[PDB]
Amino acid sequence: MDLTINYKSTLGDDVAAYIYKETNKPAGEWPGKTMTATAGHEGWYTMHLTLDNSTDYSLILNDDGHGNQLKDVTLSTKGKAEAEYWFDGSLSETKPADWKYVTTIHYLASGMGSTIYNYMWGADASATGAGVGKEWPGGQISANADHLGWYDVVYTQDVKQNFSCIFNNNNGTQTDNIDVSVTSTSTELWVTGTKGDTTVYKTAPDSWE
Repeated sequence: MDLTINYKSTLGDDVAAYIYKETNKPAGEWPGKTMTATAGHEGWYTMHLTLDNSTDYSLILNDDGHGNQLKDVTLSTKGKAEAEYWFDGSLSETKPADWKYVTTIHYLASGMGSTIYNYMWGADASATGAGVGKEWPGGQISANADHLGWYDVVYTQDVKQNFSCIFNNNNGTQTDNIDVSVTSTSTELWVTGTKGDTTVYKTAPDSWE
């Protein structure tokens, strides 16, 4: 199942999520997995993970394993297919009011020029983003600053609404239909190839780094 943990830190800007159940350690050895600064929420940090839903797990939030670690809390993951938590003083599964569902999609543009568009349909009427709600070729998107050849589109919705999109160069090259499943308030996807060989990754592929 897909796990997302959002933590409002009281331990500084270097924090990690240590997860365990008996000897099983889904987020790695101590201190576990580093939590990244949450886009659009100052003081918040987020981590994503996959794990076996055969059991529950315990969560120890910590300052990257150094001077401070929180009392362990239980994550009720058993049987679930999807789960997102917010920890602000205490653990909760309730999304705060001001939090949107932000879906980020990276596309590796190759042999199709430096003018890239994203054409999107099926999103909620709260949606904001390059392709909302433009006719073909859609909305023009910018290159990723830290990853060469990649172009980013970000679709922000008030609700957890699945949608579909197509990357293209408005000049004869495009991807196949991409069906996006929103699994958290910060879903991230990577896409490669063009029509006849479009691939969608839920985890950063090797071409990302």
